Amino acid sequence: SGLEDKVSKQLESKGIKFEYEEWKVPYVIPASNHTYTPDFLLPNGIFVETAGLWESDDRKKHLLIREQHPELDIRIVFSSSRTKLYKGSPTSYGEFCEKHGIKFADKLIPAEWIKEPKKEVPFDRLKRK
Amino acid sequence: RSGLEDKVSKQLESKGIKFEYEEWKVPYVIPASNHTYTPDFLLPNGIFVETAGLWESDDRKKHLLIREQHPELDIRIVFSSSRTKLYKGSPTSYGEFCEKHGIKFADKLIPAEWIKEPKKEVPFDRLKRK
DNA sequence: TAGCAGCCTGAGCTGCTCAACTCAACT
DNA sequence: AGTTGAGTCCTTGTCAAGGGGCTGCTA
Ligand SMILES: [Ca+2]
Ligand SMILES: [Ca+2]
Ligand SMILES: [Ca+2]
Ligand SMILES: [Ca+2]
Repeated sequence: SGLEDKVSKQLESKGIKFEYEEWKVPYVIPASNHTYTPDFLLPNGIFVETAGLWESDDRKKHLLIREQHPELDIRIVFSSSRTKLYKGSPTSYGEFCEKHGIKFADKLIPAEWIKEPKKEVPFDRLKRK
Repeated sequence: RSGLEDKVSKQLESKGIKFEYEEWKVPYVIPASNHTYTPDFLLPNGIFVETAGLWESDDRKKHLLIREQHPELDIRIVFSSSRTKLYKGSPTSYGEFCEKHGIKFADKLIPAEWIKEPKKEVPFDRLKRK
């Protein structure tokens, strides 16, 4: 890479023996707080996230939120649950969801969903606006 | 406002149902995690040199965390251009940031004084090879 | 084998300015 | 004020694919 090519040459220009990318330095990123805003709250108590591109971070999000707010029912309406997780993955968003317990549907919110009976939502645990 | 969002909004109202759109936020934590950083160069002085072109938010935090977590390590930056601003129309240059934080830096080339400096013990004890 | 971490300034043009961008929230 | 979070499938080839692309742990 540009500077890497140049500074390597600039050092050898002075006879000095450098070490290039040999040693790795480990370190921690401390825990942090974040907030997720699901797209839709039906009067059923059902949260609906509309998702087009659905990447690694986002998956973890839904997984963390689920561990962290076991009472919340958050379900995904995919643009296309056929999409693959990443370049030539065998796995579809679909495959991933079912394997993880995530209720999902495609392009539209199904009737059964809306037709479901009311559940208490803990606004206690959430933040408005 | 966005493709499916436009569509599923209309699809609900098509049925009379009153939905709530983006009103409630759900807080959550990301737990601590382990990572590793590989500085570009280790001089025989014991000086670590990172060559940096574009140097963004994450990277700054990296260098700041590593410094908190490995007080013995001397890691300094040779910028492609320390004139670069942190982000769209920031008043701050990578340079400004470095000095305000204690980060020793230079531009395009490793200065002589740097290499000319005397030897320091490096704790390879705390590091990982390869 | 899968899955994800950890990397990475040159064009291109007005010595700066662009690789997306736009509101919200945090500090 | 200044910095960072959080959120955003619709365009380019045979539905599908698909984001930059490579190397290289870690289970
Ligand atoms: Ca959203
Ligand atoms: Ca969404
Ligand atoms: Ca490097
Ligand atoms: Ca570098």
